[PDB]
Amino acid sequence: ETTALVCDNGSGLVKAGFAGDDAPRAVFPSIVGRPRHQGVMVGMGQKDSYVGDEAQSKRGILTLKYPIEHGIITNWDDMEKIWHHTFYNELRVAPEEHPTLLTEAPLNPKANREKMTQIMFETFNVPAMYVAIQAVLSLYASGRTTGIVLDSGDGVTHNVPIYEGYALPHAIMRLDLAGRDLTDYLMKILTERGYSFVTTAEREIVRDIKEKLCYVALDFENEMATAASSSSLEKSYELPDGQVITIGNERFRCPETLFQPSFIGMESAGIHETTYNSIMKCDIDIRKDLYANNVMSGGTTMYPGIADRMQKEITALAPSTMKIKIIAPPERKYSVWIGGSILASLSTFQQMWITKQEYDEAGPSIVHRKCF
Amino acid sequence: ETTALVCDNGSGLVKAGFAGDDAPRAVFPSIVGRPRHQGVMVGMGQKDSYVGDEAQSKRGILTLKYPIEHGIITNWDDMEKIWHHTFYNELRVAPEEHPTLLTEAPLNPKANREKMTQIMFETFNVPAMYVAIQAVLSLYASGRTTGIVLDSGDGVTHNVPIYEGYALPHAIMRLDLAGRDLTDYLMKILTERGYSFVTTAEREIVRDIKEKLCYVALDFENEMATAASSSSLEKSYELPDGQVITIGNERFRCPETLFQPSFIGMESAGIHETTYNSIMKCDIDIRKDLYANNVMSGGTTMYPGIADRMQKEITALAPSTMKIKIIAPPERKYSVWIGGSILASLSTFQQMWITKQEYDEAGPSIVHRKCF
Amino acid sequence: ETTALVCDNGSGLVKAGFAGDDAPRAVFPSIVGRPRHQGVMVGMGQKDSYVGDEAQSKRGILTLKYPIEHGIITNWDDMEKIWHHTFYNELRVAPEEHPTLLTEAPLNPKANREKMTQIMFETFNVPAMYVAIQAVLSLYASGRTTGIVLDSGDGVTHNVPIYEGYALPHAIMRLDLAGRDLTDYLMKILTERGYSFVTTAEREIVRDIKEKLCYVALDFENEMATAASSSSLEKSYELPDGQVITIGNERFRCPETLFQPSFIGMESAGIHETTYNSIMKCDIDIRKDLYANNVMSGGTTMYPGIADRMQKEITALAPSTMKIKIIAPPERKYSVWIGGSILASLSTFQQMWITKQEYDEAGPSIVHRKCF
Amino acid sequence: ETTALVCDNGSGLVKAGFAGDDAPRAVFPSIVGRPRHQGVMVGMGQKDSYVGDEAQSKRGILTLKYPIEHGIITNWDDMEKIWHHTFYNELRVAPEEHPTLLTEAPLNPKANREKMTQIMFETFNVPAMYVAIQAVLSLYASGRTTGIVLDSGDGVTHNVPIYEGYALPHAIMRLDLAGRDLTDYLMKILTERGYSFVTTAEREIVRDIKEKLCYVALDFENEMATAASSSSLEKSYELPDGQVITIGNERFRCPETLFQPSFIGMESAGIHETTYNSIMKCDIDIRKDLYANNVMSGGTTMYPGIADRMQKEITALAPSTMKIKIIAPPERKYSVWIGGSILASLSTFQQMWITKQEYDEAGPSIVHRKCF
Ligand SMILES: Nc1ncnc2c1ncn2[C@@H]1O[C@H](COP(=O)(O)OP(=O)(O)O)[C@@H](O)[C@H]1O
Ligand SMILES: Nc1ncnc2c1ncn2[C@@H]1O[C@H](COP(=O)(O)OP(=O)(O)O)[C@@H](O)[C@H]1O
Ligand SMILES: Nc1ncnc2c1ncn2[C@@H]1O[C@H](COP(=O)(O)OP(=O)(O)O)[C@@H](O)[C@H]1O
Ligand SMILES: Nc1ncnc2c1ncn2[C@@H]1O[C@H](COP(=O)(O)OP(=O)(O)O)[C@@H](O)[C@H]1O
Ligand SMILES: [Mg+2]
Ligand SMILES: [Mg+2]
Ligand SMILES: [Mg+2]
Ligand SMILES: [Mg+2]
Repeated sequence: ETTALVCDNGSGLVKAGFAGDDAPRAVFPSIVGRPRHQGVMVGMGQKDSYVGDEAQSKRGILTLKYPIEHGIITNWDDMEKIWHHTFYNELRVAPEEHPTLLTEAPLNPKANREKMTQIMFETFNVPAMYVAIQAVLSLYASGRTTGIVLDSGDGVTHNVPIYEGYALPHAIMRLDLAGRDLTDYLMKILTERGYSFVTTAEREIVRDIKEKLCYVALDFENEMATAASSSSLEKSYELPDGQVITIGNERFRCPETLFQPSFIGMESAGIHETTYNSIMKCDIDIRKDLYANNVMSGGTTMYPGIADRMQKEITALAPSTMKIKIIAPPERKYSVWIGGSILASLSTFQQMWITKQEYDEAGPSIVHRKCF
Repeated sequence: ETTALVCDNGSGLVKAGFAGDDAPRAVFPSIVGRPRHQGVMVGMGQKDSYVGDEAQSKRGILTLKYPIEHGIITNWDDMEKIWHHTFYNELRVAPEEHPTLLTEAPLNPKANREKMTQIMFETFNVPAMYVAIQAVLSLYASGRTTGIVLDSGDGVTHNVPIYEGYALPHAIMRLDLAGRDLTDYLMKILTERGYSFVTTAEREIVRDIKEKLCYVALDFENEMATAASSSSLEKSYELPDGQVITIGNERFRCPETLFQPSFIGMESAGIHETTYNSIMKCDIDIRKDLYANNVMSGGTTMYPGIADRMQKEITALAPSTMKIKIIAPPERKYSVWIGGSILASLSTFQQMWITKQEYDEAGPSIVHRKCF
Repeated sequence: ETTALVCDNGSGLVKAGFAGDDAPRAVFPSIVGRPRHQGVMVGMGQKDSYVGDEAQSKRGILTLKYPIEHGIITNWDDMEKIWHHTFYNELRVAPEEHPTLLTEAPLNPKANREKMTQIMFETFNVPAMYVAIQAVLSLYASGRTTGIVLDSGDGVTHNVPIYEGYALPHAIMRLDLAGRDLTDYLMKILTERGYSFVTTAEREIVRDIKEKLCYVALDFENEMATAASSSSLEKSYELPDGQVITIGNERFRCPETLFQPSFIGMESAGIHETTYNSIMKCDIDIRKDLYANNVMSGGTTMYPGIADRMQKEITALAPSTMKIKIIAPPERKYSVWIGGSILASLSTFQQMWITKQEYDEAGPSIVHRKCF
Repeated sequence: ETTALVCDNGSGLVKAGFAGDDAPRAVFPSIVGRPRHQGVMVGMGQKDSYVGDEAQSKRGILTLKYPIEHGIITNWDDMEKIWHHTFYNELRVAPEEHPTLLTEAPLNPKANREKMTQIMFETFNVPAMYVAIQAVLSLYASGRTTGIVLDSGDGVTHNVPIYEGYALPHAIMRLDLAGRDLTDYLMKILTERGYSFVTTAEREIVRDIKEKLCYVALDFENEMATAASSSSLEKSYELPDGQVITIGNERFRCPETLFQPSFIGMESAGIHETTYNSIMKCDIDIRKDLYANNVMSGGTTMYPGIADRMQKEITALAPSTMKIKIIAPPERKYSVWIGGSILASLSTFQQMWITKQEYDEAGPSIVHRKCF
């Protein structure tokens, strides 16, 4: 025990590394896949469940299912499997090798974090462990102490404002529109072209289309009228079976959902009015220093041209005299793990762990009160 | 010990300097601010209480509270904090570097001054110290020996008459209507426009509006009828979050309170009948030399057009044959500290100090009888 | 014209009746709902906006929005719609059938009342009309002339002291914490159990949970420790889709906000220190007769066990020698309309109306000065 | 032009009639058959392609092929042939005799509907035409305005929820398991008895077996164990060549696919979890009124004992306190045409047509936006 594990259990992509490094060493999708055909060969009981990286290569014969959705762990036997695969088969370190720094989204059920802690203590027997907040670590990665964080991951999208050290918990805005909800919308708007992706394996193909051809239109209606000259926008993607598909205005109608949540039948406001409505609930004096630091995090905020549309639509709401400046790091996809590597390597933090003794003698309610 | 400290502990703005200078070197608001949110960053026990100048810049996340109100020190742990911040972090001189000349309003409780003295002796260990009267120092600054002093500060407003050297203590008129009481009235008459300032941070924004847009109408009803042509008076102020507000006849209804104390539900007379009623209690011969010298002091008497309204409404009461002349220096805001720099640099005064020895051997009742 | 209309436009629930009756005849929630889906049937332009009672039954496909919030009318086209629905479709009387007695909260913008009057005169053409004060009518319903009124409605909560006939306007304490602000807090503390109500329709379900399962703990910390024996308190509510939910210590953490306004991130004092601080600003002699009559009004003051907690926490502040007695009528929910039925049926009042002639020839500024 | 044509182009059975009638007049299978032998007689070029009813009687020497599959028109020269056979040889009315009301399944490619419209305008020259939705017409036939529609036809099976007028498009669940997919499964499970139907003509014999001997077992495993007493279930069908066959537990293993889509190697859920999962995506308030109206449509939902199994397996999922009631009309096979005869005879609809002028001057994109 000299270094510590930093294991960000994303909603769709598990990242894990060592406290002190500059980038995680174990980045693999958080899937659990079961085989659904008979298996006539002699490999009958041969790996009745694949996890992570293999469950993506052999995904032709597998029903893939995520153990996490919308930040809430819904399948505990698959999450123990994914963890046990991270510690042993990917990081190749014992659990009691180091303390652990897990991460979870804000405003989650009180039972999810307690069950995380119980598993990590009574099944892997970690010496110590601490559960950070995905939106406070995203500032550490940027070396700031003030700003509003839009940490739109893959299962959840949340705004968290933080003045110079002090978080304002009464203004945290959560919203359950994220990357998976855009993949499922791209699966639907693609039928109108003729392509029908239905299975759970085809889902991981539309995810790949989304990550490669989809951009966010700076203005929606102008680009939608530009798609009438139906050649200056269409791109072609090559499926795994050699077939080709051509998507046109589906390139910006998939990520426009984040600004038009009524597309997928949600009565909520875009990520430009859950950031502005969150700044208009902070006290009037810190309102000027939050406009100038909208740090962005999470994978889904990697769409080409999302920082500019945010910066253009917030400035259309905020008073016209002061500065809007979206701070989009180039590595923001890992911006939550990087922060976790920083906070776990600070000397000021080497106290806040929750050790096995302190857990057993204080009950499972000890893990909530460590800073909210 | 060659120079002496002159530390005027105002009711809302602490001023402090060196005996002999021409203007104080340490002018900072007398606030103590506590943080009220959690503070998720590693700065947990990072400055659990801000004082003075910082507690004004970071006032977004702070509950600000004044340790003094109406001249009476109501929170002794905050006043020691503000003093200790004046001596060390602002003047950068040791306490036992010099004697001190404190100041306090007339007719205060007998315990307030005694506790001031006890703190200064047993906690900062000043060599000597003396407590002047805010209304006798305001004449020194003007180089006079006769006149009536209307020292309307921020916590209290008091008239004190003084003939050629001899104060008349039986005519000192105190009144608890001051700058804070006008700020709280501007916070109320502003709702009727729609703007709602409720917090303790917004209080320091309505104070800023008051100090910039508020004037005193020479005649009230005429100006109130002029505000019917609802363009020739309205001004626009820009809040810290870029929003703008437009105040009209609220510009002269906030400081009219001093002449109409029934606005804030007080049964007392304006500052034009607590000066006149104080001259009509002085003996009939000195009554002519007090009309001609109404020196004015204190911050709140900086409203544009207050000297003229005083000079116009007293002359409507006093007998019609003799002169009314309001003497309003251009620097009267510091007129109490300037005087304190004079009286502490006189050779005739270098005796009246109360030294540590003279204090211990005479008890805490030695500090009242040094000239009232 | 023999009887008169009494139409209390609450902040969340419109009540309307006839002057002289014993209880209002038209009590319906003040909502305006728009449809948000396409509407494929032949009912295309079929009721493009529902109001009041229908907009509550069909609230599955509707975005519901209140035209009033915090007593200030923010959407004038919806308020005309709700009025026009009260007069014609609910009371079934013409507007010029009778004069009207509207009601509004104290310390509102000067434009809200003027626009109310302009609408009622130039769009419904009422013969006469008068705007009372929600806290002076709540005494008429009780047959008193002395007492302090805590009229905590659904948009605003205000204390108003009244000695024998004479109101003390310099002590009226307003506070913007009310029923809607508690519903939005119950929407937040319920996520920690797992239930996520996000829409505007689910808001009217958490309102129903609040009105049925929420009580006010006589002592907070004792009950919060009693909720550790996590069976003796939990209740079960059945949602409209047959699902069941179980709320435990959320039953008294929702209405505790009124005594702990820092829960929802407000820097103000509970309704036990905005009543006490309002009595300590009335003159020392009437201070004894206001302690003995804390009449309570408004809907939100119907929580089981709120009168006892008020009576127990004020008595912990007021001097220990005299009587505290909270007067909580059993019908206080309508206590403001009942009073309006009394004052509009008095012979002494049949003068104070503002008739169309008196309005046009005196301008829209005639409606403020009728008793404040 | 006084009446209008209502031509439901099913996926396997074309129905066509007149707007206003009570039942279609032209119900014929939508097949196109080519001869595949030489034809030695003098009838060389004698009807080189048979359509509809003849292509079923002479199906011994014909290769039969459907021009539609899974709702998508895949062979446009055969679909023009089938239409031209409906208008002229079966209805015996000119195309420009009346406007037309076509029908198509939800979530189809955007090109299929546009090509339908282009053909009907530029090749038959209909005066007007409109394309309804197979699941909104199935309610008109029942005289409802609220309910969920399970319109399992012959090429596609889709659930569509509709509250009182307003469809919820974000919850429409499509699934490509239908009657043809059950015929092809009965062609496979029949080999295990010895009977081998391979041709395209034998397909229309296994379809006939399916329509006559197949029922849906109320409970699967119990009936499958009852088929061990291998006499109480077996039925005997007589092929067209006098041979007889005896099918036993193949009677309920063919339609069980709709509840066990993994039989034909599909990773999807039965029609009891694409209805329940569609109600659990509608808003929580309309969830109670959709449980009580599961109107059923389409041919394949005519299996003896399917309404009871649906009503028994949904009630095992939905909360146990409220009502499940499958509304299965006795004529539901035509329930989509009946509705089309109603909507085309309403006065409220006589506007929504798309006339030739309105088409040419607005382009082929005018036909999508007429209500989705
Ligand atoms: N380059 C990209 N462009 C657009 N979307 C992306 C890109 N990379 C990842 N995504 C989306 O973001 C998700 C990954 O986000 P991530 O931050 O890993 O989520 P989590 O917070 O669960 O870790 C993926 O599911 C994918 O849908
Ligand atoms: N230029 C100005 N115009 C109007 N009011 C002012 C102005 N400057 C200060 N004030 C008011 O006067 C107060 C400062 O008065 P000051 O003399 O410092 O009080 P003290 O006697 O406590 O030192 C401030 O609180 C402010 O409300
Ligand atoms: N029995 C009850 N228990 C608790 N809260 C209630 C109860 N009845 C109503 N409320 C709350 O009070 C509000 C109604 O108060 P009301 O006096 O009608 O407001 P207004 O002053 O706008 O008329 C509702 O919004 C509801 O939240
Ligand atoms: N009585 C029946 N029992 C079982 N299946 C039937 C019955 N009648 C028809 N079918 C099946 O339903 C199909 C006809 O359904 P239909 O509603 O005509 O489809 P479409 O939606 O294309 O019109 C046929 O292909 C047949 O397989
Ligand atoms: Mg993340
Ligand atoms: Mg002063
Ligand atoms: Mg009310
Ligand atoms: Mg059909």
